[PDB]
Amino acid sequence: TKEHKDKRQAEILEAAKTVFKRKGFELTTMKDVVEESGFSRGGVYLYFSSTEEMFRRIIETGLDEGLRKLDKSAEHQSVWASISSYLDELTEGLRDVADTLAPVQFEYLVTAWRNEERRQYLEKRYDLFVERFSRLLQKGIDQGEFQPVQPLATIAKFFLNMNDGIIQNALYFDEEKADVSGLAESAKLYLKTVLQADEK
Amino acid sequence: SPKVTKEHKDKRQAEILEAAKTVFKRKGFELTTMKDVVEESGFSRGGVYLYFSSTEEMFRRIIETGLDEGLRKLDKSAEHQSVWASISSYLDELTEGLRDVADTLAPVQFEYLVTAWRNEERRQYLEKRYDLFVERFSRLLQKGIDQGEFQPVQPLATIAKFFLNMNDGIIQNALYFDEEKADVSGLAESAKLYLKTVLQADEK
Repeated sequence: TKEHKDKRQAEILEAAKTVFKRKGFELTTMKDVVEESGFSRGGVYLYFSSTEEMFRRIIETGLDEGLRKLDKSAEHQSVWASISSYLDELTEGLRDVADTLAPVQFEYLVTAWRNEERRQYLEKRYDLFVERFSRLLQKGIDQGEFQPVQPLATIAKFFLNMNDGIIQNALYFDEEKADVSGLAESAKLYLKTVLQADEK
Repeated sequence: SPKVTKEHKDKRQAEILEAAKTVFKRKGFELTTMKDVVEESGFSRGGVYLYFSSTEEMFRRIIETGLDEGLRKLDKSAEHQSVWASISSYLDELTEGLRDVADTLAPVQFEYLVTAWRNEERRQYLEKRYDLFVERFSRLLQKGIDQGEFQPVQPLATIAKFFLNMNDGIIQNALYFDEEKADVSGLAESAKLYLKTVLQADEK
């Protein structure tokens, strides 16, 4: 029964998130999560067979929710306004990134260069982002907002790189040095230029 | 010019780091030992310990020489063409140079840098190098302003940091994905677009 299932899964994954943050990805076990969740062992192993399945689930849900937020916002304002609002939100949303799973996730992704199955998983998620973000940009073209001077897939990939760089800056440096606000303004300038967006 | 023993020391240090690189590519950072590097260098143990007390110090030295050499190339290029042409040429070299990046130390180095978020001394080390890069690249951009090439609409430091991020992202793309998917060429063209716009560069 989907909504019942979705809530139990969300609960198990919140417990897992808590353990992953505290212990890291590698040292976290099924028992740790089962204890932290307050559910029975069979209630957890119903929906998940391993911590790695859980870890990937959390990554996917975060990517999906971010794209959901962009898509929905673009049902209620311009595509350009939805993308700009995402970038403006970054200074405020990244204040306590070090206490989220972001760093544990970046460490997990970095070792994919020497683990082919993991690399292929990453690439699939990469591909999905490029496709979804390209589709958002195309909506903007269809609504007459944009006349891009580069391919949509290139713009999407560049966007992912600037976005990931901004998150990384907030993680590694104090606020003034990270300059999230200035990097987001630079990203906006790039997007406005490459998309020929004329909304202001 | 101190009876030239700075040159002799630089050359010996360079040789040891070449030996180290060879070992690091094979074994990774954590599994490489001093003995490994001593053997590979063809020098004596005392001849290596003269200059380095650990593999970590060597691994850092190799990251730094790479950054110093990237900056030197940019600065020297800008002595013989416009600052804009030098930055634009760098982004072209980068595209051509990333073919066999998986066979370099880059992925090992990226891994080492990532764990700085949970190792304060390593994070401080990273921050010192970040600051040096921002300062140097800002200086290059200022030369461009001096020569009437640019009128920037954002602070030089912000432009520098954005540049570093797009640069590292291009390298990462080449490391993690096949050639067509990585799209280094398109990303470099995007970087160029951004730089031209933010610098108000009017050269082609």
